[PDB]
Amino acid sequence: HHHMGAGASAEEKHSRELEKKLKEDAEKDARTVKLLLLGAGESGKSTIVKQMKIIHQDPYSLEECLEFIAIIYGNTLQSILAIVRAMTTLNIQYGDSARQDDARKLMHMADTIEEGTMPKEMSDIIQRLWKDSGIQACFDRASEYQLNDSAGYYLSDLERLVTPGYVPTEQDVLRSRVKTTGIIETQFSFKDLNFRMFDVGGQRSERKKWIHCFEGVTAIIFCVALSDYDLVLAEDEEMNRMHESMHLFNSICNNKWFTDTSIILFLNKKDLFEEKIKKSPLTICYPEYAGSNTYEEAGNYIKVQFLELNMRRDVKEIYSHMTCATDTQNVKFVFDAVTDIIIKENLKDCGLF
Ligand SMILES: Nc1nc2c(ncn2[C@@H]2O[C@H](COP(=O)(O)OP(=O)(O)O)[C@@H](O)[C@H]2O)c(=O)[nH]1
Repeated sequence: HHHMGAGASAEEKHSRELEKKLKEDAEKDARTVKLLLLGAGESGKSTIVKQMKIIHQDPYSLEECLEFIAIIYGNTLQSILAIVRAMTTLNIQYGDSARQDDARKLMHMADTIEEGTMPKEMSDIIQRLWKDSGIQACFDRASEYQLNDSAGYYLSDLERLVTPGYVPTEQDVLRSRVKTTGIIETQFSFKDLNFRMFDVGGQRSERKKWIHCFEGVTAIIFCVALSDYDLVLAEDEEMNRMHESMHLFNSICNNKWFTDTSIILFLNKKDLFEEKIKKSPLTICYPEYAGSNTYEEAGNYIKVQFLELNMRRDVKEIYSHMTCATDTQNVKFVFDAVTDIIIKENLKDCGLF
């Protein structure tokens, strides 16, 4: 009857009490889900993070959207530049000799102008170059050199991007690229769950092992660029880019970190692969490959090759998905599915009321 007084028990409980110690019961957050984003560089880790914001967080604001303009220009510049350098590297002829002096004037401008800026004289040079048949012949051969996968996407809409008062569309943002070595993080809610997602870069460089001691990691999301199978190695390294991604994934399953962690394979860039597979045989990456060179069988073949690297017999623990990170609708499906696997396999006791 008396709340501040008390009326229960019999000389068992005395002195001051600690139910405000049982406040750590409220600190019990099993609705917290930590995911590591691992994978080679340029495999789509950042893009996934961006998507998480677009889909579950509030999408990018107009102030944020405008902060990409400067990276989106650099991205475009860097891209045309890469093509132009490959004109000489692959020794490809300009469609119209006159376009050769534009390309010379570009090297000049690029080295002078302010990083992130796209002056009208530059974009005109770039717009012509793009329409040139030489550049286009060189563009189709992007596989023989280092080219942003977003190069085309941007150079196709270059005009739309230099019209004053330009606003980056969600896709544009999604297509941008900013190399980092450290860790990008993002926190968002979904399904009454707080998600903390960690994008871990510098895997081919440092390959830090402290990542293991990270506590509370529900699942590992490992990205692979499907469209990397095509890239020829001038490195002479034992394994091209596809087999390099495999060597990185091999040490993710090979590593016997015992905290309960599901691993999820994102075979990313399925859209670009769908274009490549018809032209470039999957035998380029796997010579033993007897199957046909089509999206279904080749994609599957690659998936297998990755799943087959599974060192520890992970009892119902290797999940995989063909993904297109820049495609929101797609990511919304894959992440729905991932969540559904998380909540079941790593389940807190069910509420049931
Ligand atoms: N077409 C296509 N482009 C993608 C996809 N994922 C990423 N990209 C682009 O590929 C480039 C490299 O991706 P990024 O996230 O920067 O790679 P990171 O180095 O792993 O962070 C960027 O220009 C992205 O816009 C994808 O699924 N499809």
